[PDB]
Amino acid sequence: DYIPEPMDLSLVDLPESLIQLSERIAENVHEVWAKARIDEGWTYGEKRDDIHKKHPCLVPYDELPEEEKEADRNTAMNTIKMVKKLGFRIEKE
Amino acid sequence: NKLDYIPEPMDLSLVDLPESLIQLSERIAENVHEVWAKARIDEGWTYGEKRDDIHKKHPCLVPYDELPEEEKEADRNTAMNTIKMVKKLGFRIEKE
Repeated sequence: DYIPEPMDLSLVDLPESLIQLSERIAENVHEVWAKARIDEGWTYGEKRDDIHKKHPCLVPYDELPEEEKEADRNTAMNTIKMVKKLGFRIEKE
Repeated sequence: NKLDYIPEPMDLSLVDLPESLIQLSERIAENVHEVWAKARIDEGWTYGEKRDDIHKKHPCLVPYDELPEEEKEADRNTAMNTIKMVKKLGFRIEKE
């Protein structure tokens, strides 16, 4: 049934000062996520396992494969781009 | 080996976003879902009632509006916590 049709955001221009911060944003979004899982019993596991509550990404953000770091930064940049697209101004103070 | 991983996220509890932006968190989180979904489908993941990594079956591979509301809340929060961090790092966010 399901064909996802995301919004085209490729022509949204964010401030360069903000894009240089992708890493920092992505890291904190990662740490929040980690705290939630740790506080529900999740621990590190070489392979992801829902029943024994393991997960290979329950590591410090810098210890993540850059694959996943890339994913995180792009999630954040797309999140912020939707915001500019919805009629909001983003400017450095 | 007993240095272990203590997450310590930034304290965003005092960051105030514009209300009209919070009112839109559903729309933002939906489009993040459309992107994650389109990504997974393009590498063969499909829907299944329970999650399985061997056949690439995931229960959230559904239209956003049909997600269980616990998942929707998660999404809205990631999105508002993402842009709170943008405010905290010293960027102004106003409606146009």
